[PDB]
Parts: sequence; structure tokens; C-alpha cells
Amino acid sequence: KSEVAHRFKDLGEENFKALVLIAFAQYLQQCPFEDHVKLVNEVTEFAKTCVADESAENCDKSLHTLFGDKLCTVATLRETYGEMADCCAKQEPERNECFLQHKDDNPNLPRLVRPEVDVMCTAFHDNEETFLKKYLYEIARRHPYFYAPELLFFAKRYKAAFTECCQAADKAACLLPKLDELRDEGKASSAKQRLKCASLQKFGERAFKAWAVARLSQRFPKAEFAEVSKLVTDLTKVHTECCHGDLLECADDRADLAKYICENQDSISSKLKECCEKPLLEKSHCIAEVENDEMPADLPSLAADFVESKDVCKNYAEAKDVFLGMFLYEYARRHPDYSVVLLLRLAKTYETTLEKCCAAADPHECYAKVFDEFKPLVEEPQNLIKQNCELFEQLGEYKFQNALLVRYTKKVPQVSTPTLVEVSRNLGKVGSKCCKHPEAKRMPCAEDYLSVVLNQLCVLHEKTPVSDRVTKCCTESLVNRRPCFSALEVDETYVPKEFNAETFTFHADICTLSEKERQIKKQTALVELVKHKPKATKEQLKAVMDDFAAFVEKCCKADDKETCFAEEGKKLVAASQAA
Ligand code: HEM
Ligand SMILES: CCCCCCCCCCCCCC(=O)O
Repeated sequence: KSEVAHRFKDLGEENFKALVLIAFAQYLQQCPFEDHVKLVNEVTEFAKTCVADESAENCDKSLHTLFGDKLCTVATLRETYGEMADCCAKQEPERNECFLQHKDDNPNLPRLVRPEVDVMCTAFHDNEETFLKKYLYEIARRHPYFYAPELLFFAKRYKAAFTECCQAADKAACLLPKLDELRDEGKASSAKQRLKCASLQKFGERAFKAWAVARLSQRFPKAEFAEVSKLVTDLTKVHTECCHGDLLECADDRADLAKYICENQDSISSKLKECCEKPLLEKSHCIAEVENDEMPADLPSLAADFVESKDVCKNYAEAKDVFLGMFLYEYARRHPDYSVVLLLRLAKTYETTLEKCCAAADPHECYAKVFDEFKPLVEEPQNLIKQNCELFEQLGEYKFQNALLVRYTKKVPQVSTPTLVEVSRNLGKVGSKCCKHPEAKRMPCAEDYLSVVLNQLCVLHEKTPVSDRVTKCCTESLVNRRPCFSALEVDETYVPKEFNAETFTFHADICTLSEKERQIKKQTALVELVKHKPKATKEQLKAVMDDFAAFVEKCCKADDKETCFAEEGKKLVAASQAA
């Protein structure tokens, strides 16, 4: 009746206030902090109002309306936003769709920074509130499409950090490690959702639902197809809706989707019991990260319904897409251990098949050997996971990274050295954070991490194109992306680098540097070395890295550093060059 008083109630003034603020700071990305706060209090006062007397004037007004009605209050709306001010001329449904166009995705405001730990804690102290709010403000404006609720989620964590680290003795040592963790974590989520939306516009809905059908019926094996369909569909609207920038519709539909999933809890998953006990703002979040339920076991076989049984083509023809979804749902709920995209791949295959068979004399004998073709597809990833994990075992994380370094560098030598370093050590942590798991949960794992890394990689090659091959990959569908890379061969075109003493000239600094440092300086040298002599047999290289490993101990453990490095250095450089 007065949805605001309705939200204000289950949200709580705090949560209401911050949410309202972010919303205004993602639409009016230029107005000064103060002006927004005025708006926040302004809108809140009205909310408390409705909470008292629902019937009060305007309280019946829809949220988009209330919003777009207050958006059209700012006077410097035409001065500041110029064209956008026109929007106010339209009626709700259009007025809002209008504001959304003017949302500067990547605007031009100064980077952010990180004041002195001491200035911070002081700020955080004198005025707890305005301090946190301002930053919240700064961020939101720099990321107009970031999901509001989730931002608020980070918010409270921050607040914890400060009320925790600003009291200890060693401040910078209690806070800095967390501030860094909130950053990287925040940048993952930012990258994460931007990719999701990137997929939605490029390959569209159809594709998008396929992904959603797979993943969901993977997380909810016991739900009926009709049930998973609904979710997938509802779910698709939501994404489309946030990606557009509609904090509101996004927030509501998400709100509903969770209410629906929690009322029908027993009809979907047993892993939801906890999630649904939690408060409004926290359910959605809890559910999207829920563990997979466990499969029925008394499940039939796929062969029956999709390969043997005639009239297969008849079914497919009545509703080609509904049928494939069924195929997908079925195959998927039996394989938590598969990767969403692997499943998609098969799904793709099966589809292709049918089109090339249902128009034949005897179809039933045409597509009977389907399940065999899936074998190559399924084996391919599994090998790479087996092959690559074992190798990660023998060699510690660090040692395994070098391996990849030596691997990929030989693949794309043209890339920047520091680049390769980063893309590798990152690939290393994957093999660790994943292989530590049992089979069933490996691919899924690999896939979840690998997708961002491989993406992070594309963000860099695009900014500094060096090779087409890597570009070719980064542009192909999301399904092929990964395969496209595993398909890269050693570069025989490349013409080795010319020796550069200083490149291999190591002084005594690495001795007192933190492991992370030593490792980097070391790894850099390696990459370089492989750029100098690409035809280096796996053997040769180790040989080299070993003398070096020791070389480093023999010098930092000597009484005369710098002299040991300079003297013993020409010796390693020679013997090496000798191979
Ligand atoms: C309620 C408070 C806060 C929230 C919700 C928040 C949220 C975020 C998010 C989502 C990002 C990553 C987005 C991106 O760069 O692409 C980020 C980055 C960052 N945040 Fe915060 N933050 C808060 C407070 C602070 C505070 C108090 C500081 C410093 C005193 C800070 C410093 C930074 C820095 C340095 C980055 C990285 C910026 C860059 O990459 O150039 N944040 N934050
Ligand atoms: C109309 C909504 C239907 C949702 C179910 C998707 C059906 C799967 C068709 C095959 C998807 C191929 C995906 C791809 O190769 O990009």
C-alpha cells in the first residue's frame, strides 16, 4: 500500500538510508556528497511518515515514481546532467528508462587512494558515520552498475575492520591486510558481474538461459524441470534488469525470487534451510552461493529417453528449445563434477546432431552413436586437470608456477614479461585452490577461477595488443575461450632475444626481500631467459635454475655479499651461456 514504509520496515532505517544513498549516487554521478545526504534524509523523513500514517499523501506512490519524482527535484539537473533533465518530461515507465541511458559506465573521476592509516583511524574516530558514508558515496558513483545490496555488504565489513584495527597497538598491521583483502575481493565481484552482463548482451538470452538451466539443475538435482525452468526464466529477467542499471526492479525481482524459492523450499533443495532463516537483504546473497544438493540416485539413464526411444525427433520438433533444456537439465543434474560450459558443449553437439538426422530416412539409426562423441569432449578437460594437478604436486606452488612460466612464455613470447609473470602466478594459485579438492569438485572449481583469470588476461592483451592468437581466443564464445587457449602451439615464428648482462646481473637485494619479492625477481629472470633461448629443453632449464637456486644461498650466506654476486655471477652467467 505504501511500499516505502513496507521496505523501510524490513530494511531498517540504517539499511534504508545507505541503500537510498547509493541509489542516488549511481544515477546522479556528479552531485556533491552533501546534496545527496540532504536527499537521503529528505526521502527517509517521508518514509517514516508513511510508516506512521500509511494513508498520508503520496505514500501510495510507486518506488520508481517516488524515485523519479525526487530525481526531478535537483535544480542543477539540466545544468549538471544537461540532456537528462529532459527525462523529467516523460511519464513513469518512460521517465525511468530515460534516466538509465544517462548512467556513465566508466566516468572520468580521479582514481581512488588510501590515506595514511593514522589519518584514517582519526577520521573513522571523530565521525564514524560520515566517514564510511563518504567512501561508500565515492565508490558507488564510480560503479553505477554494481549491485546496491552487495555494496552495503562490503560496507559493514569495512566498519568492522576499523572498529577492530584502530584500537590495537599495531594499526597498519591489523588493518592493511584486510583493506587489501576487501579491495581485491571487491574487484573480483566487480569483474564478476561485469562479465555476466557482458555475456548477456553479446550472445543473448537463449544462450544465457542455457547457462542458467545447466548451473541450476546442477545445484538443484531434485527439482522438476518445470521448476528449474521457472527459476531460470525469473532469474534471466533479474540479470537483464540489473545489467540495465535498474537498481530497483533488480532489487524487487531478486526479493521475490528468493521469497518464492524459500516458500517452495522442499520442492527444490534441502540445502536452503539456513539461507531462508536469514533477513531479507541477506537471503538472495545466501542462496546464490548455496552448496549443491545431493542427487536422487534412483535416476534412470539418459540413453533411454534421448538416444534409443524413437519419436525423439518428434518431441524435439514440437518444441526444439524446450527439449534441449530437458536434455540439459537431465545430463546436468547427474554431473556436479562437470563444468557448466562442458555441459553446454555436449548440449551443443546433441543439438547439431538432431538437425543433421531428423531429416533422414531412418533417424533412429542415425543418431544412435551420439553418446560416444561426447567422450572426446568429456575426456579433454579431465586430462588437463589430471595431467596438470599431478605436476602441481611434485612441485610446490612456487615451483609449479615456474613450470607454467616456462610453458606459456614459449607459447606467446611477444607478451610483456611482467604480464606473463602475473598471469602465471595467478594460474598457479588456481591449481592450488582447486586440486586440493576431490575429483567431483575439481572442474567446477577450475572453471570458476579460470574464467576470471582468463578474463583478467583478456583485459590486458586488449589494452596492449602484442599477438593475434591470444586476440582470436579472447573474442570467441565463452564456451570455446578456454579450449582456444589449450590449443595454442609453441611459437616457431619468434626470433630469440639478444643477451643483456644487466637482465641476469643479480646484485644483493633479493637476499633481504620478502619471499614474494625474491620469487618475483627470480621468476622475472626465468621468463627473460626463456625469451633468450626458447629451444631450451625442459632439462637444460632446470639445470640452470638449480645452479642459480644454490648460487643464491652461497651468496646471501657468505660474509661478502655484492662481491659474491658480482664474482660468482660471471661464473653462473658463463656456464649458463655455455648451454
Ligand atoms: C562502506 C565502505 C566501502 C565500500 C562499500 C567499498 C567498496 C569497494 C569496491 C566495490 C571496490 C572495488 C571496485 C573497483 O575498483 O573496481 C573498492 C576498491 C577500493 N577501495 Fe573501497 N569501499 C569502502 C571503503 C573504503 C575505504 C574507507 C577506503 C580507503 C580508506 C577504500 C579504499 C579502496 C581502494 C584503494 C580501492 C581500490 C581502488 C582502485 O582499484 O583504484 N575503500 N572498494
Ligand atoms: C527459450 C529458452 C530456452 C532455454 C534453454 C536453452 C536451450 C539450449 C539450446 C542449446 C544452447 C547452445 C548454447 C551455445 O552453444 O551457445
